[PDB]
Amino acid sequence: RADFIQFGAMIHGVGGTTDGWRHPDVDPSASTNIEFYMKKAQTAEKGLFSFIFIADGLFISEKSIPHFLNRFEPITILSALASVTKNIGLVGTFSTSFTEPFTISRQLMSLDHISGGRAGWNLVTSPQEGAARNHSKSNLPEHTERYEIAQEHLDVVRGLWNSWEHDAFIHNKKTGQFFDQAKLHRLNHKGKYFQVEGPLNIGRSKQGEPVVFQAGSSETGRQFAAKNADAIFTHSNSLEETKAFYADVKSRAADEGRDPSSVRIFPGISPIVADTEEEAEKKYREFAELIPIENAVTYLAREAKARNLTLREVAQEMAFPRTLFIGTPERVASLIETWFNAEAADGFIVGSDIPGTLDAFVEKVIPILQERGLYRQDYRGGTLRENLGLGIP
Amino acid sequence: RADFIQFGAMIHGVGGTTDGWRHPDVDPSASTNIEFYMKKAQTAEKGLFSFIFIADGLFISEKSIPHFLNRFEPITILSALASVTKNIGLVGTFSTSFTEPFTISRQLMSLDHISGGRAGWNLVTSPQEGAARNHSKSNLPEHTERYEIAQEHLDVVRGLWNSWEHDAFIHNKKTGQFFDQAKLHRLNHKGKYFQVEGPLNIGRSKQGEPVVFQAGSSETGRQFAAKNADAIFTHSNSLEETKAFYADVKSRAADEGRDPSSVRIFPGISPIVADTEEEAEKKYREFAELIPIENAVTYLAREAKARNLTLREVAQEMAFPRTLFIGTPERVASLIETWFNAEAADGFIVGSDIPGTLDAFVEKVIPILQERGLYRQDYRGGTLRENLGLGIP
Ligand SMILES: Cc1cc2nc3c(=O)[nH]c(=O)nc-3n(C[C@H](O)[C@H](O)[C@H](O)COP(=O)(O)O)c2cc1C
Ligand SMILES: Cc1cc2nc3c(=O)[nH]c(=O)nc-3n(C[C@H](O)[C@H](O)[C@H](O)COP(=O)(O)O)c2cc1C
Ligand SMILES: OC[C@H]1O[C@H](O)[C@H](O)[C@@H](O)[C@@H]1O
Ligand SMILES: OC[C@H]1O[C@H](O)[C@H](O)[C@@H](O)[C@@H]1O
Repeated sequence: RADFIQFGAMIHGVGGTTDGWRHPDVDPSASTNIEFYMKKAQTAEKGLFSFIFIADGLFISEKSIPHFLNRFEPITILSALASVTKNIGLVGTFSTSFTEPFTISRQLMSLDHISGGRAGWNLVTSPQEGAARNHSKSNLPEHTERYEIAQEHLDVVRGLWNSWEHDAFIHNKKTGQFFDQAKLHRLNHKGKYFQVEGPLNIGRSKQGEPVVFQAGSSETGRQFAAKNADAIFTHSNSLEETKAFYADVKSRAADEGRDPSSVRIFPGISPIVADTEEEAEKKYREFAELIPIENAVTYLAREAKARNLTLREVAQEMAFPRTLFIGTPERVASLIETWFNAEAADGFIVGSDIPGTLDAFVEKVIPILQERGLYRQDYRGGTLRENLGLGIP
Repeated sequence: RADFIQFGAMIHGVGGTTDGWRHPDVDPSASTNIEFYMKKAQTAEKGLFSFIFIADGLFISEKSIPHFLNRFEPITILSALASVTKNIGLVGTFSTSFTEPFTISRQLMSLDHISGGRAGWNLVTSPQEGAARNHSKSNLPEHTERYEIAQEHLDVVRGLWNSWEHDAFIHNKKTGQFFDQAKLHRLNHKGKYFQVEGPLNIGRSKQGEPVVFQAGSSETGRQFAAKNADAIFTHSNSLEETKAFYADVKSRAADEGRDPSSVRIFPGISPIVADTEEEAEKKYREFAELIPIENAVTYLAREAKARNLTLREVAQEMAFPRTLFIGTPERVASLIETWFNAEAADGFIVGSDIPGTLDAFVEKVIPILQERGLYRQDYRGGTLRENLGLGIP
């Protein structure tokens, strides 16, 4: 593989699970704790991760997971992290369903300027029906319309980001000419979902414009991403389903005129790395055991895994399934390597809900990849595009 | 006066003027320059300013002032500054006319958590008619409706901020009870302008909720501010008009049940402080002279000031009127003191467009006020409410 592998670090505060917070190692306030977020981001930056990633949602109930009940908004925390990090990209989830594209176009570009070219947007059409009810609507649009809207939203957002050319801001104190009037472009969009005259009140960043990520996994979703995205997040249920998605998407991107190396595909994994197989397994177990089994049985009570498993352990493994990427550094490194060479992945988003994981990944797994020529020895540069391998538009 | 005087620092990048950027001392890129913003904020924090202030607008044309053409968005830059500052409040201008209150309620509270209780919102109904056309509307609502909407917006925003009680987040790892279900309040707003079910997905901050500022100067505006605001910005055309406004507003606040010391009134000044009267005056002049007089005459060509002024100097003084707060430290200190004792001001927002001003104010003027018992010797605490003198709701 000509290219290197890449990593992004998802920072999800107190984690993606109903009871993982109960572990002794976990700060149950992590989700609103600036320190937690800073240390993580600096660890990822130490491991030369290309970006940190913040996921997001806009609706809760009292049965939502603890993280979702009380956490940072994405652009605030990324902007804060911007000032205490040097090269790592800053990618954040924003819905096309609720915000005005001007508002968002601005906040992302502003981030991009603050950070000297490290912004990314995880564009998300947004699934929670109750979200509508937090934003003065009755209901979400139906799924297909959702993606129609997103196309228009993005197109406006990208239009605005091109309000100014890279060299518009001339700043001639002698002539009193601040900017070149020819290099300023009014969008004048009057579309179906949005009307936006422009121009945007901030110009081009050291990487041009932020990088687009996209999560979408449906037929519609893959097409959209294949068409519009610089990078795609996907799941990692298995090597083969992930090889499939990769194939399909890189194909559809060719069908849209695009060079497929221009689209980077990033499945999400949460490695549990330890010095021995039995330590890693301990850790898995401490966490899997945190759920009250009473809960766990029920959600089970709506595969063949008679592997000497008791009902309890099967109820537990449902609550908190075990990653393939468990165990020794070389095992984890090796899977990661195999997935890459198989063309299931161009890189991975690393979750690190369990305490120590992110730190252990960076410390033990990265050096191996570096040492086998699979991962760089230092940051390519200071923008998210340089580091990702993408060209400035 | 029982209370001390207070200051906020407006940071306006390359300034509020058409040609001030042309001065040799001015970085014409200041408006998108994170370094500029950081140094300013740290200077203000060194002078124990209660807050920094970022103004904002959402519409431009090619005849807009250079700052407005290309600058940071407010919540991004405040969030960035949050991580490099320790006690100074972080106040930002946000319109009620375009954003959804959930979006904003979140971003402000998130800021509040990041900063450990230093957020403020300058609530602004927003005047630029073309702004509507950047946010998929034909036109602004008429002025009165504008303030009806703002009342609902704010009320929702404050409702959401009360989604959780200060002690809701119990975090009992032993009992598996993350939060107290009784302490979680669904807003369920179905108003005229907005419908918002809630609850907000982030809870109470170390100062409860952010502080409300408000600029409004009309009959409607004063009433609104008097009713809703923790602090009010106003102009400083003259001592007497500012005494009037102060009077009127503190009065109307009594008419709304409120203790008027609970409302803090902050006129905006841009002092030009120097070691001698003639140096300060030089500086004024270098800047006033930057405008091409050709421009300057015209805007004149639609007072009695035969003060040996040539037409040129009158055209110039229109372009860039001279502050009362020009000259020596003790003069500036003394005016500031007189305005305070006259009850025109409880504090001031300090603009510092001219290079050195903010630095000179902090260095030369503050010590005098400190030394005459008018200004504290250190920060009262770490929240914007402590420092302002306000109680947590
Ligand atoms: C790494 C990764 C991150 C995701 N982050 C979010 C998120 O932040 N917010 C959200 O609403 N959905 C998120 N999703 C879920 C997607 O919305 C989902 O996988 C899928 O694409 C559903 O959309 P579709 O029906 O259009 O394809 C994420 C998915 C992946 C795999
Ligand atoms: C210190 C100060 C800051 C202001 N900042 C803004 C601003 O950031 N954005 C804006 O649109 N108007 C701003 N204004 C202008 C107000 O909108 C204006 O003074 C006035 O209240 C007009 O509103 P009204 O007709 O409702 O009273 C500011 C005013 C003052 C005095
Ligand atoms: O809040 C709900 C959402 O937010 C999270 O951040 C998740 O990653 C996403 O899959 C979920 O839909
Ligand atoms: O952008 C236009 C607006 O933005 C500025 O930040 C100003 O303070 C405000 O008075 C003006 O209305």
